[PDB]
Amino acid sequence: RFLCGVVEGFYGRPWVMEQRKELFRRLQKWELNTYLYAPKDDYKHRMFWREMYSVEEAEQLMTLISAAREYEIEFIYAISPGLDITFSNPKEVSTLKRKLDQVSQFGCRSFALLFDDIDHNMCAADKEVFSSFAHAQVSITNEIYQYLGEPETFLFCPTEYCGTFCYPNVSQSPYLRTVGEKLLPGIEVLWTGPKVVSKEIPVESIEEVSKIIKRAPVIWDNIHANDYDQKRLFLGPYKGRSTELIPRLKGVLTNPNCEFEANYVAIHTLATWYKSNMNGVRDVLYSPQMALKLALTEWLQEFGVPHQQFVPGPNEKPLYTAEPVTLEDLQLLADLFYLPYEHGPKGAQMLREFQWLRANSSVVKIEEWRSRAAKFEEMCGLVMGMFTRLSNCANRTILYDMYSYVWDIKSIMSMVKSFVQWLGCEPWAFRGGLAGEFQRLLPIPLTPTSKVY
Amino acid sequence: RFLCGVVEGFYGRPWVMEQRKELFRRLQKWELNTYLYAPKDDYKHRMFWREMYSVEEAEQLMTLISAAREYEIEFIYAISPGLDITFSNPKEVSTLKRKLDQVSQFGCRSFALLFDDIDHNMCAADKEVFSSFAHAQVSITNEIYQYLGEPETFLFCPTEYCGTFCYPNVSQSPYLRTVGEKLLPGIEVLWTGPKVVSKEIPVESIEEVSKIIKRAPVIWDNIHANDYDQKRLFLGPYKGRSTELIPRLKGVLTNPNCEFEANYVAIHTLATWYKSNMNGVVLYSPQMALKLALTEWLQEFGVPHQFVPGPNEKPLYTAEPVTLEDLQLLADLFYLPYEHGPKGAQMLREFQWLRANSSVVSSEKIEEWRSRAAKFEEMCGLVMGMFTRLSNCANRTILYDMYSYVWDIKSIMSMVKSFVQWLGCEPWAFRGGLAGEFQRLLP
Repeated sequence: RFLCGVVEGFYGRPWVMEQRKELFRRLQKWELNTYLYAPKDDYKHRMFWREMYSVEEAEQLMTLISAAREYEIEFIYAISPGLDITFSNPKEVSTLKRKLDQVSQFGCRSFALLFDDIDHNMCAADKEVFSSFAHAQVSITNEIYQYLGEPETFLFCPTEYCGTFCYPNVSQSPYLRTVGEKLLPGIEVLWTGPKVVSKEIPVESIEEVSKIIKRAPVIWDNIHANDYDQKRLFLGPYKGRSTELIPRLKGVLTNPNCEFEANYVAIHTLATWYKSNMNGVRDVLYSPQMALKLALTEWLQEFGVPHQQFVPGPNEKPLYTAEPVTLEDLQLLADLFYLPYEHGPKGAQMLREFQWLRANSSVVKIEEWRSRAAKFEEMCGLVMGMFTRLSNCANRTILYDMYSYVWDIKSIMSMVKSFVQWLGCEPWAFRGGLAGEFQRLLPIPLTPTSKVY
Repeated sequence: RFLCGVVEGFYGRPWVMEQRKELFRRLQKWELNTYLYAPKDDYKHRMFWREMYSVEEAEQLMTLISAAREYEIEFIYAISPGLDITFSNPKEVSTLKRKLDQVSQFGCRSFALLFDDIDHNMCAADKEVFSSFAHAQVSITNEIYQYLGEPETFLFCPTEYCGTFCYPNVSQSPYLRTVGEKLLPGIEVLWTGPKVVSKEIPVESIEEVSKIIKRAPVIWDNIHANDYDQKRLFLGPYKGRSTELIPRLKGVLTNPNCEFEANYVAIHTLATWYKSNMNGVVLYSPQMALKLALTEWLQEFGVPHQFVPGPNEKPLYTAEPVTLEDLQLLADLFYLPYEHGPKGAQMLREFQWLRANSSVVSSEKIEEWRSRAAKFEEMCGLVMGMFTRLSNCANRTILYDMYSYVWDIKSIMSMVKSFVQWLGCEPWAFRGGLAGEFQRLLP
């Protein structure tokens, strides 16, 4: 019994019910089995966890829970009360019981309590009743678990949910010590690896945490999360997680990009990873690179399907619209918007060539630069081309989710191509807005120009 | 007969029908009068300008146009055939006609042909039949104007639609020459100012362009457009156009932020500015306009679209609601294309006179820093407060439109405070991703 699927766990605009239903169809299609409801800014999940669902809301939520059952996806309802629950006070404990009970009555059999991204410091009243913050959480968590009839699936997300968040370290943490000791064994605990966005999740590090928490965790994976940087998007493949974790884990629920349709590779390649060693115990079963090609290939079919005879002569202007998206276009796009700690090859290459051309620009040995520049201008040409043919695609829902990303990168690669062309011879200037002005002081018939568009 | 309202002419996710209908409500409330439908990436407005609306599509357009009549908004339908049209071919010219006909059958009196953001180079067969790009645009704009029986309102957007785009100069341009000449006089012309995004539109520039087009232009104003920078939003006020423009102009159609709910101030202050001097041949103040607009907007925050703690117990996270100081700071952080708001620049200026003077913590010029610093750590806490209060607001529709901008600025000020707290003692290294890494290597 391995929970593998998607947690809608992120900050910002939640996915709508139509998307969540489509999400279940995709998980089924790819042999995943689990959905964790936890949109940080779906107001009744956290901010207003207390408030019960309206009549309209309840219909929508029942239908969804129903849709989950229909597609064989475990539906896990989470609630996030740590911002302002008074744990000691039993009327609050009663509200939590009421909220969850309404949902169970919507058909939900699986639940979670999430205590991530909250202050550690308690209120007077709670300290008089609880030794530690961890004590309080484990108290209601166990109370709720028991009150809901000890369900096959109940999840707990610690406030110390990655390596860096443990004081003073993972293995000697008072918080986790208490959770591992006091939290009923039937409950599962979520973990996001060594950091919030773990590059790698080494088996050594799961071994460690499993000991302090006295059970195998469910990964809450933020490899493909993009809520924390307006400019970023992650289309690279699942990576940095050995198939040798599978037997040493209870599950992996990925918390992907906000833009629903950008998560084809993200969920696809997680399914490939899971399925590659589904029944392992304890020869390379999982290749990120292969899994990526495998998913981009599948994804590509979606671009020619809608939302969800005039040829011009040899002397007439050709259809802008003619050429459709290619695998090569998506292979490039994915390399440009790859993973949080790594660009795809085609993307790194470009940066490495530009870095070089900019260094050796002085030369004005010179048939090298003319030649390298050329090859770079050509690459820049494929980015624009890629943007151009995406812009034309029939699946306008996919385009709309990605538009602002691809517009950005094509527009920047354009200024860069300009800048190389000029080495061999508007508000693109306040760029980044104020956020960027602050950020740049922290430590780390002529063809036109100032064509903004 | 002054066209003032809004054009949906930006790149990316078009607005949906519900939002368009609510726009007409707001335009009518604020006594503006026009809507120009020109979403760059609505497939059938441009990329696929030749394709007829489906039946489902048509009913939605009919219902929308009807909604405009009922809110007393003039609905202008634009189409954009620049990228692929063989202007010389009359099968092509027919295709355009059959398509503008379908739209008039939905109840549309008013039209536009847009030739913005295309390459100024015609195909072989087109170059035989026309002498210059302008001639060809004008020929079909003229033929279409007429066919439709000289609609009261019919617009033309020139390829050369701002100062800087005109080869070689505004007043000396062969393209504008042909336009002001051969384009029939009933047809109105769109113009964005000196630049694409224009910081100012001087009278002299309008008088100048007026002369070469031989008519008073309609401004397509891109002041609050935000489709050209992922991280930018413009909540600042209409500015850099004098009330003295108005009688020199047939209209102003603002083309505002992609995010629908962010365009409250951007449209409301335009409204104020038109009211200021509806007829004529000082009166309009940016800052006062903004305050009226922000003070109206805040009402929308508290309305959609319990338990009380003992002082022993944990206070409601949700209690304090969004204030007009919050919106005032927010707008200053996300002001205008060429200028940050007062409270925005203040915070930047301080952080730059906190970084320079930082090795002064390594006795009269220490008491300065440590104070100026904590007066800035506090100003940072004003940003992170406005976020948490916004993120608690009842109107989630507005929150979601703003969310990621708001999350960004608070994230950065959180880190910039961390820095100031440290200069006085995880993924942020690939900040901005690849595009980011390239932007840092440019000048």
